[PDB]
Amino acid sequence: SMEQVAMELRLTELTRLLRSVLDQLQDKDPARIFAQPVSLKEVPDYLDHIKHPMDFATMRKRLEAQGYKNLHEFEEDFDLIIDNCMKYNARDTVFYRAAVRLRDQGGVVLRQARREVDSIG
Repeated sequence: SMEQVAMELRLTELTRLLRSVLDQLQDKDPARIFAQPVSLKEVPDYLDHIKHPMDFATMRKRLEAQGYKNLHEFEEDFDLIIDNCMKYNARDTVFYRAAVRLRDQGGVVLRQARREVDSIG
């Protein structure tokens, strides 16, 4: 149907906007702490601690399959990156601190992304 195509075009355009958001957020992680999944070879107990691991590469795979239907879903995954790190790692660590800085800086980007998603529809 033509209605299905129109919904598909909206999903495609959201995907474009989320790709630009994702790029901007990942620039706020210049150390690349959150670039890839925590390795279970290197942190074998990780899944005993963290039930839903997340990282920027995993988000990018989902994004490229047009797997985020709305901004809320995308934000959920970004918050997992931050929140998982702040649980597993202590306050005095470079990891925790990186997460706090990513959260604070990413907040700015996400605030305007929400306006754009609502604005453009």
